[PDB]
Amino acid sequence: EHLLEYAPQQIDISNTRATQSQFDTWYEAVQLAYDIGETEMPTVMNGLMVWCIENGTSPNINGVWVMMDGDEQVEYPLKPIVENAKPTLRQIMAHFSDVAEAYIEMRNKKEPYMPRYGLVRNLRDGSLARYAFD
Amino acid sequence: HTVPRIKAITSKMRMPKSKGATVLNLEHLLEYAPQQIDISNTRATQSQFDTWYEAVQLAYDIGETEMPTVMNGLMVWCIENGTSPNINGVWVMMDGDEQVEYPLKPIVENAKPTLRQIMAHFSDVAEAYIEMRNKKEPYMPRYGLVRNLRDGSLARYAFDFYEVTSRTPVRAREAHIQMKA
Amino acid sequence: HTVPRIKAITSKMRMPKSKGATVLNL
Repeated sequence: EHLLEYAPQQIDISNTRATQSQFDTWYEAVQLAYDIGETEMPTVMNGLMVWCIENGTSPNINGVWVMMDGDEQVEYPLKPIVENAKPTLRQIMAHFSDVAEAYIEMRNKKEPYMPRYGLVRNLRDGSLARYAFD
Repeated sequence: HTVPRIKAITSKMRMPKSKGATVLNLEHLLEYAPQQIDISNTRATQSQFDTWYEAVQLAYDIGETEMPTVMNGLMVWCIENGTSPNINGVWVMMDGDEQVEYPLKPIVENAKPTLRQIMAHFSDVAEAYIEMRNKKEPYMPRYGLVRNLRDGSLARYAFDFYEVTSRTPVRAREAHIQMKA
Repeated sequence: HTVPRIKAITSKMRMPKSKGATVLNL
């Protein structure tokens, strides 16, 4: 009587997506590392995935990621993000996979815009670009 | 009577949430559109290019308003001989017929993460320069001559530090693809 | 609006002191 009523979403119980308990830990841990309060970090995470779209999700820990204000680049250390992401950054970043395609398609209607995941692998198509991030 | 139209479906789309609050503000995403090559990783960071610019400036003991002349010939050399030379080497730049030599150790050593990514900042000017010097005599950089690039028009996309942006021609992208020939 | 830049940190650097007075003149 419970199985004929228990229908969970496939992606919620999946293993490719990191657990909701393991995403909150990564969210708060990165929040503590950057010394950025709430109601302001969403701006930082607003540009984290845009960077991760272009440059994949397996970068060097000692590196740095960039986000633009107008024309000036701002830099955030990459060590807290990769180090505090369990089991890995890709699975933690998969929570944004629903928004990434909506963002890529939004920026593909005015000029061609292909993430580097496709350019390196020679993805010779225009419409199939919103499914081309790591 | 009225034909029975199919009830349109609506794909709910899952926001990434954290303790009942979303982690993304959408009024900023619907307005945040950075240039692809600026946030890219193939091009070295603007903060990592200024360091390489000043460091090489200090190493050559050449003041400002004069170094642009030196950098005017650095990329021309780098077009012909790639961007991964020996550190202990030397690069050449001509005044008329006389060659002048600059040590290659400061340039390669102080280039982070690598010389190619630091030199990619000139990739927009290199094709404009190659095309300018290709309209009077055939002029193919050695990156193409070694790999047998059998074309004349597709020569301005044939240097080592060319960055594949979204707007390069498809023929250029494949022309980069074969790599070693 | 303006991107939230990371508050630069400043590594204090410990002078060798002796009875409240430094032993090095910089």
